[PDB]
Amino acid sequence: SEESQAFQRQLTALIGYDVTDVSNVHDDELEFTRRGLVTPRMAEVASRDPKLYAMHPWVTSKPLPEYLWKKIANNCIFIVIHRSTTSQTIKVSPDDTPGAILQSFFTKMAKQDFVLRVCGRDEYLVGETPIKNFQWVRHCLKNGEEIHVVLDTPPDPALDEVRKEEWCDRKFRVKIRGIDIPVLPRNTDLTVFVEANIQHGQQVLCQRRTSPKPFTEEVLWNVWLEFSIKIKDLPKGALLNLQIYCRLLYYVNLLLIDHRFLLRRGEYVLHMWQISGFNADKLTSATNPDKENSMSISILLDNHPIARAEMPNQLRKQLEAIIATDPLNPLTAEDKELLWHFRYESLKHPKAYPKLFSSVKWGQQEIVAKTYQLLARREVWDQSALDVGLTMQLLDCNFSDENVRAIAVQKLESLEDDDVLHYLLQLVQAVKFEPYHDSALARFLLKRGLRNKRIGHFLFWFLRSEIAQSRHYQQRFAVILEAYLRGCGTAMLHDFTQQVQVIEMLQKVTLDIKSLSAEKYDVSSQVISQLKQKLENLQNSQLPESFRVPYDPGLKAGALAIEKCKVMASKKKPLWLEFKCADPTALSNETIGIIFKHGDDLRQDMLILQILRIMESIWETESLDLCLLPYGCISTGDKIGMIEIVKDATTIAKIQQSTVGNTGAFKDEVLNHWLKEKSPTEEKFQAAVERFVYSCAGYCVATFVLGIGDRHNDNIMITETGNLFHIDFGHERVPFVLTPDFLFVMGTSGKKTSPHFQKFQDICVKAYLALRHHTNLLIILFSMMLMTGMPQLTSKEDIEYIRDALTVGKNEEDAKKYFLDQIEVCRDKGWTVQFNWFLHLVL
Ligand SMILES: COc1cc(-c2ccc3nc(NC(C)=O)sc3c2)cnc1OC
Repeated sequence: SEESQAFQRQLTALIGYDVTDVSNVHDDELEFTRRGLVTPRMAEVASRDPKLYAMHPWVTSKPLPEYLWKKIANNCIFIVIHRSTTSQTIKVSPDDTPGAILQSFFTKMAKQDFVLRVCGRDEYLVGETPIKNFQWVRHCLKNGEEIHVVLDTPPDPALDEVRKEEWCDRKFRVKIRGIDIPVLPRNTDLTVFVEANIQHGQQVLCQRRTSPKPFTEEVLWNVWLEFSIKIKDLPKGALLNLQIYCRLLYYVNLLLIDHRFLLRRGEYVLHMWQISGFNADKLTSATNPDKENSMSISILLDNHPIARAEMPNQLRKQLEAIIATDPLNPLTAEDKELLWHFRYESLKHPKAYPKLFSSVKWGQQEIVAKTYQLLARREVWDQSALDVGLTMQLLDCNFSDENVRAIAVQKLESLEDDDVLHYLLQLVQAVKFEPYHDSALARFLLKRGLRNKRIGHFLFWFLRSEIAQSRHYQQRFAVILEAYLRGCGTAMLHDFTQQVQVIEMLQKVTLDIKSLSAEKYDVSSQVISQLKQKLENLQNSQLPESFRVPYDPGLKAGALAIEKCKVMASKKKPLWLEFKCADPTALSNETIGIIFKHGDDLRQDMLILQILRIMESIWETESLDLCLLPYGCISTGDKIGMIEIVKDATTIAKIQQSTVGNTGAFKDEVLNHWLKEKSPTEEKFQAAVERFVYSCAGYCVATFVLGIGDRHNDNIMITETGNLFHIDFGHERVPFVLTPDFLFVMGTSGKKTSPHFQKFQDICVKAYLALRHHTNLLIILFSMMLMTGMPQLTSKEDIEYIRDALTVGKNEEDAKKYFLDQIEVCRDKGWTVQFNWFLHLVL
């Protein structure tokens, strides 16, 4: 039970979906999975160290990079320590442990055990880890900032308390009985039929259609569709995909083999998703909840159980070629038979695996069988160094096999949380391609999140984002999330509860404002009054005292700085909100500034940011830094989220709007002066020029590779201190934005050259060829990003942009060249397509 039922309500309300509901299910897979996961939760709950769990020390084994060693010119590092306006700086060796450092502190002073928190944050410096390898530290040094730690006592683990828990040879066939809707779309008498497909990870195996019939609110074939595949020859996670044409109006899927390895049997009335008007919402096993409006379709099943010599020379080359080839390059039948026949060779190359395991006739009993024995002798794969790109490839929509996928997930287990985080989003998305609810991957995220509060935090938001936005996959995710919450332990279950109230409260307001200035560019006086009055309404009796900032979970936001809050001047109407730092131990009066937007799909924005981070970290692997600024952004509901405000930055646009703010002339020298005026010391200035030349370079390359490079002035921003950065990626061409205003700071003005520009093209090209060394990773993350992040897309041409862009199948000369040209286009045009934004106002 009873006090165990409030807890359940608490969950659901934390989740945004009632997983005890059963009305949109035609079997128990979810309930079963909810049970399946108790053990792996308990298992990970039990084996987590209380004191390290409660402090979630954020840390990396990666070597410290060259450019940050450069920043320590004394093999020694200063650490200001504090106890209550009593402090001292300490010189400390890059290899020192915290406890160690405690030794030499106790030593210094007085002439039991406390811990080193970061002033202002919920961030601790604990564990047998050398300080060089704590993230916060590395970050401080990047930014030429000091390090301010306060001494306090560890947090009682009691607060992490988890609640007590108390838990044949026949050909295949299917009766298409008929279909129904209530109300008809376009209305004039068109024609309609049912296509039933037998799928295995978008491999289609067999396919049948019905004779067509007049599209009416009821259509009744009562036919057997006898497929050529044998009951036995079916493989696990084979989907019965059923689709409706006239062309494609609806689709819906049924797993032909249930979670219990049971051939599926009986009557089914399925409610079908309509088309928007390929992608992962197509693959789902979920039925459309909205019974009242959806097209449906009745069907029937009753058909029980089921559960090396020397290779030639020139073929080895044919093979090696195939193998050593981008993920999107598709395999000729001749290819596929080659991979298969020389499967034992093919097994010595980890880069093969994707290609190889998609050269499998998964519609044959005897072959899969072999494939499994093929997985048996895993020596080379087990042993191989983790290749995330490789690993990832094997969790996309192209692989349904439970045990192909599982070896990928094996590989991930060897990730440290550091990296778990880089890929966390993509991996969560990748659940969409799991045939079953309960999957290895799902189990792994569950683990990794319960292990480490950082990961858990981000896991929560990621799953909540999706659950709240997608009907196709909310059910499955919600089962996973509940699982997490159950193990995360009340500390957090409060924290999230806190966090969820606020963003619910705030979105409330956010939308009520779009009401009041419809489009009208301007924002009426009245508007700001009301924003102010409501946030006052909110704070005074309803808002929490404070709460973690979801994009940056170490930050406890306090009260609102109402004065500084406002509605942005959008066609949308986002919120510029600012909060006080609830930590009194914090060094600043600076606020936490967060934007709330409705009307953009932030999941795209999120995805991109996360790739940007991935890139920054690739560049870390060549001791390169490009000063990207991937501010925090988090989806929270339907077309709505939050976003980090980056302090002290304006809009390339506005820097024009200032002097002129014309309907739209454009000037070149203006940029540089802006900096001067924001550079109290010329030398600092040159730093802006420094920071800029990188950030510019950084964004130049990345943005191109994603082909989100032709953007407007308004959607690029720069910090007072030189850090340029794009924003807002839900929103003749030009490959990327390299205006002459930029180049005047690089020491050039329309077709010459200069000290910093040589450097710019130098960095650019380093940065470029460096990403090409991780081509497959990007392709695969992009490819997925598109399949899970977007509307509809072409499973060729959309994706195939990026291979042309990374200049696949090229040596590093051809390419560096390729890129250099892509600069010289931006000088042919200068202002041209920039100008062009305005103009189309009427075209
Ligand atoms: C208009 O909403 C968006 C805003 C931003 C965005 C991101 C960071 C940011 N930082 C800013 N700083 C200042 C001082 O104005 S202003 C600002 C705006 C990024 N994406 C969006 O769309 C999803």
